[PDB]
Amino acid sequence: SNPRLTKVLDEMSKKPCVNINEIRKMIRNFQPQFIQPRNGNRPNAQPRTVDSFEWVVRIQSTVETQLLGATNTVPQQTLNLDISFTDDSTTITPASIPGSISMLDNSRHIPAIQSMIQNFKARYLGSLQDTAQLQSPQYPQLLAYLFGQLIAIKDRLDLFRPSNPLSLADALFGFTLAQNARPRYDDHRHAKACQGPLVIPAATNSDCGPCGFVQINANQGLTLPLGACLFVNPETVNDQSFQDFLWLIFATHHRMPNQMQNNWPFSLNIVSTCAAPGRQAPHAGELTDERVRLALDTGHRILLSMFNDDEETLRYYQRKGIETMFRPCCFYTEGGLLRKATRYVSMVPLNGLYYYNGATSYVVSPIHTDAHPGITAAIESFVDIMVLQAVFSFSGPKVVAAKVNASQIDAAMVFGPAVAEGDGFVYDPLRPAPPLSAFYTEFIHRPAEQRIFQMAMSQIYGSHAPLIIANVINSIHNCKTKIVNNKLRATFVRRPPGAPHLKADTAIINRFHDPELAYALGILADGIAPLDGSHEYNVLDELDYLFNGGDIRNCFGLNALNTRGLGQIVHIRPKREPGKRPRRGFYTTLDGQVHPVTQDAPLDEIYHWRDHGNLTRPYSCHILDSQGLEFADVSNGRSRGKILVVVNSPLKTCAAYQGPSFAP
Amino acid sequence: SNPRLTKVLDEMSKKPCVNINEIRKMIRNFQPQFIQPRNGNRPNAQPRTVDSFEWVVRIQSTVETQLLGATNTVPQQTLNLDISFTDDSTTITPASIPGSISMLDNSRHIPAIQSMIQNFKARYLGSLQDTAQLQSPQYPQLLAYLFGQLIAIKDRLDLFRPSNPLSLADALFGFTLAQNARPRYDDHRHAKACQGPLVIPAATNSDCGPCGFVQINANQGLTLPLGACLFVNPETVNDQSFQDFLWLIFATHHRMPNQMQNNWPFSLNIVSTCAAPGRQAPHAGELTDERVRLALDTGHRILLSMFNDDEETLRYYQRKGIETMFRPCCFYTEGGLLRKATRYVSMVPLNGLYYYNGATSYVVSPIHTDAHPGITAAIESFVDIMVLQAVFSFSGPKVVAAKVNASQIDAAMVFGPAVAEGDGFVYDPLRPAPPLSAFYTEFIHRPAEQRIFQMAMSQIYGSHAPLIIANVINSIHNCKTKIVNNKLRATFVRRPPGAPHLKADTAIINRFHDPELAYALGILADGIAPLDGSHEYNVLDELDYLFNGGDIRNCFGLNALNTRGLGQIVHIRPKREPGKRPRRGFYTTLDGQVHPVTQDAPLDEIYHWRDHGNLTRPYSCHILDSQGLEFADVSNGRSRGKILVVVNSPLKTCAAYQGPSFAPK
Amino acid sequence: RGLGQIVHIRPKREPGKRPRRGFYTTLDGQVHPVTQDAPLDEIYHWRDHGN
Repeated sequence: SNPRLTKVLDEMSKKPCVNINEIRKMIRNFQPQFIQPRNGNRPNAQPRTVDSFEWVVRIQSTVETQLLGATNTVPQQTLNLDISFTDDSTTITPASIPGSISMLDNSRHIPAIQSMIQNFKARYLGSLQDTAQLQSPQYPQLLAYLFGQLIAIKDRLDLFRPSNPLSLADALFGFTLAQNARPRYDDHRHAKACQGPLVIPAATNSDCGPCGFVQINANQGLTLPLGACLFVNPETVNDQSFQDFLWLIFATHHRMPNQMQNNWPFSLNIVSTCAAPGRQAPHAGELTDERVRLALDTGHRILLSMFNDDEETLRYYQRKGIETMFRPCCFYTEGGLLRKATRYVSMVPLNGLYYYNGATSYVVSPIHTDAHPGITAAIESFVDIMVLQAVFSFSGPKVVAAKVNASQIDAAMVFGPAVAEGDGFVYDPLRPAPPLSAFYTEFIHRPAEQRIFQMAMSQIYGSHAPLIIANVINSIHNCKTKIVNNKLRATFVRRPPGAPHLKADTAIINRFHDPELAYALGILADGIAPLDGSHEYNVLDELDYLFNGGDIRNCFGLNALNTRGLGQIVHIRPKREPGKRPRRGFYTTLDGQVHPVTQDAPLDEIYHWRDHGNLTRPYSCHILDSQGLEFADVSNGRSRGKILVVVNSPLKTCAAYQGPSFAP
Repeated sequence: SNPRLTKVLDEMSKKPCVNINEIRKMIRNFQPQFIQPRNGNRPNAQPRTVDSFEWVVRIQSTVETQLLGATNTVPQQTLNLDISFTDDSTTITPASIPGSISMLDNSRHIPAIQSMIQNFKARYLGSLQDTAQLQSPQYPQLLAYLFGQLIAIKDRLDLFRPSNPLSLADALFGFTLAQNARPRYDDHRHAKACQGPLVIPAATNSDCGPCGFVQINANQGLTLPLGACLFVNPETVNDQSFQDFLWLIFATHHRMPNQMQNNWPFSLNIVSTCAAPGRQAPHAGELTDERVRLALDTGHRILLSMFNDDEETLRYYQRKGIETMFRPCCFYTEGGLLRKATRYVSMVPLNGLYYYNGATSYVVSPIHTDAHPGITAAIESFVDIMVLQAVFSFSGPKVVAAKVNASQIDAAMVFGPAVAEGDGFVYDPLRPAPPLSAFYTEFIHRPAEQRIFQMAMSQIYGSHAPLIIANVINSIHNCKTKIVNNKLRATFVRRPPGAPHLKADTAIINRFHDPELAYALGILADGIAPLDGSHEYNVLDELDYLFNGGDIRNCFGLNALNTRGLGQIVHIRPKREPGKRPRRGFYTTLDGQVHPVTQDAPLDEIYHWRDHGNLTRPYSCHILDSQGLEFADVSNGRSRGKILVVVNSPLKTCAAYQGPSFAPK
Repeated sequence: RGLGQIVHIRPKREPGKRPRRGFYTTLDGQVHPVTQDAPLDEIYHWRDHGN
């Protein structure tokens, strides 16, 4: 029955959204150019240890406009797309909704191991089907997350050359570290890595490395352990690469903080027909780069085999393991609201039965072979948040304010027609800041946003979308972040103490980054026009639409002339239309400051705003409402000019501007 | 087939009653102007411990009448409301009726709990996958009641600022106490609170603050304990404020009377997936004001999540809990009993399965942060007691009198006009007094004082009406309070156990406080008409309306001149029947005497009633019967003038004089 | 003399389109607004010369 939603769904159906594969393909070979700290500049020589948690790899992107039929030269602006580079956070949470985490079927694994046991004349108890079903289900999720974390550590330590590196393994096993010193790759305030050299478990009778080992003997009882069992052919257990991979995972799991080493035990047990090779813990430098590369390759082979040869869920989990190191930064004052609310992945302890006799599918382009896995992982997350922003900002800007007299009056007290009546919330500042979860949970579950978010995600991903939708719904439904009134200043990574209060104390909780990036990527874009090419503005009507609550970002003429004209091109005067009592026209800004307009004056003397060229804050919600105003031009018919805009971003993809929208 | 009933229903439809949000909006945010003991004056400095159970914040409000034609000016009266603010009382009873208490639905606590118990649970107890055995009763009531009691403690300490203060936590726990001495607060004759310093329970293996703890891990076992289980993520259990909130709730639960403590055990116990954080047992000065406030906030969030995010019943139980220590104080010498029979909330021992992960909602102004919640709870109660008053009085005063050698079979004698046949009972005095539940129940079941109650409460509260209604009815059914021959003297909290005696040995059992407040607040009011503006009065007819079974309060034409010179205005003569027979006339007062009138004489020495000003007892039944009177006038005019009454009260609500009523036009 | 407890001012009770708030402008420029029901004595509070 809703017309607007039907129109949007029809348009989305007619113009399909860009498949994820293009976005993956267009980043596999991207060479970063800037590794400066977010705030300052790179010092002469790199430090010896990753300490300043402010570094960022900057994907520069430039936009400059021109006023056709004029001699004005607007300075070029800069779409600063920042990727956090040294900062640790957690993306694991044991809390799932029904579709959040699935159970990979053990259809092709049980028969093979059954036949193996029968062939080697091992006396087992009970048909393996029911014992598999009840004793040990099949959740290999964890072992991919650790792999992603390892790749992320490698990438981080690679980009930031710490002036005398050792190796992937020498900075990971903590050789020559004081009992209180932190690992080289992660040494700064509020890190998330256990400190000191990691300690190998004691050498027991039978060991295939850092995990237990059980061999199957002809005419001999066989009993499985309690964790996960990975049957392998004897040709592999004696391989160097396999054991090196196993050791690397073990090391990565004993470095994550102490308290998650007792909730997600890294339990595994290799089973085969060899003689227990025993653990051979590498001690001195003996894991050269080529050996580590082989280890990673064999490891990915085993992982892909465990996932029923899916390579899509595996890629998703491997990525979700990486954001723990690489995150996409915000581009607004009150940021860290969307990313902080969509990061968690529901998980279950690792257990079940596996079988690997030989690889079957040859993944051409795995994650770990990309030019820089961190960037590739971060960009996919950026896409997720972009779509989420698109769905959220479907019916307004969703403001939240801190008015002291909050109880005395209800909502819609201050926000005029601009903020859709129903999306403005307030809270008195006497109490602590509310929980963002409260607002977002109510936002997501409305039918209008649900029925569109589902379609968008399905178009982007496909058969594998439902996992992502369920997981994001869970995460947003489970977030502890508060809407703190402070500001971020957009020149840091973590909120600095003593920062000033927000603008008008009104946080806006849709924005995460400019929609021009979404347009370029070819993904769903919110109701903002794409500043792409030639435009034909008309300052009068354009300006009039602004004072009805519209976003200034949709007004090209004003932004172009913000300080080069508009003091000699347009005037503002009260409306004298009827014969009734004359009234002083007034307009209300965001903070409820009713502004009167008595004597007609040049526009620049009535309203002001900073000139960011043509990249202004999209949803700034400048003018809530205005009544009784007229706009007359005082230039001899040169207020309807044309402008040109060029956006040569380096992350443009095939579907340049073919993505859907709301206001084409 | 009841003209009065249909007329009143139509009227109430015409002018809807003000829903409670206006009352909350008005009262939420004013501080009391002055707090003093009910009888006397406050001392120079407050003592160490609240020990006199009379301190009461009061709310002045006056009436001034003004008119020309009288001899001298009329002195003003002081209609002030009081709040008990110190004395304790029980409010929790085990009885029940259909709607008295309801069980919430665990339709959004079972999915998550099952999905979190299926995975992290040793793979040798079998797969559960049934989602049908997790069906324990959901009764998360008592938690809110304890929360309310805690808020009440905080407020009572704040209002009556004692000389040497202590941290709310320190006062509540009471580390530096004596062997069996009372807590720093609530130390007086009527105080009922477990004395002595509070004792932390034990040093067991699995501790998580005051309550039990069970974990679900592979190398463990799982067995849900019997009480309530609050399944939370490992993130919050290791938090700080949450632990403090648990300690606070436990602390307030062990100060209830020992017997009531045994009845309703504190059976909460938490289950999670991480190592048990040992009990902290704060002492000396660990908890402080801001930390306590943070704990309160998180506790409120927890409780809201437990209530299926209802927040209207949550506020109800929280109010009812805070009502054990604040409550309106009656205003009539009768003894202030109408409240005592409406104060009970049914309850059952807490139980169920609860999961808590986030917020799911944000309430702009919860009760616990509104500048002295005690006052707002007390007034939220008063705004219901007044409605009950209005409904009972819908028929008549409903007196109960005492006569010697009354028939111990039936106690229903007709008293005359102004008292309908149903009401107006009688009882022998020398035997124990009646139970006062043998009248109210009979009152609120008739289909005239029922539908009115239904619609009025519906308009006041809306959807969450039934619960209140049902509950109050239950309170009436089992109330042990009894009628007594004594007075409150208007400067007491409880009857002084001496020998106060009734003026007429009778008791009017349907008046609690002056209806003027009811009119001002916009709630329903009956009978008595409002007095705020100019009025046309006809003594020659108003007085006639009086002697045929009225009450003076409606007759504001008389009180103005009661002793300002009504004497030489009107005469009463027996009767001037020009025919059958010249008989003489008489009137009967509330007592038995029937002193008669024979000749013309000034009115001032035939009735001669006490003059309060323009605020007389509304249901006093000054005259019951009178036959054969004329009320001649003795001055041309001078009995058809005007009068102006101004009443200004600080609690004027938003819609003050736009509420329903059915007082004579 | 007591106009306070005689009349209240409230923003508006429009039963339909939108609950917006109201304000008044004095001879100076300031446009201080009114949001809730409140006594008149503290919203305007003009100097009293008599009649």
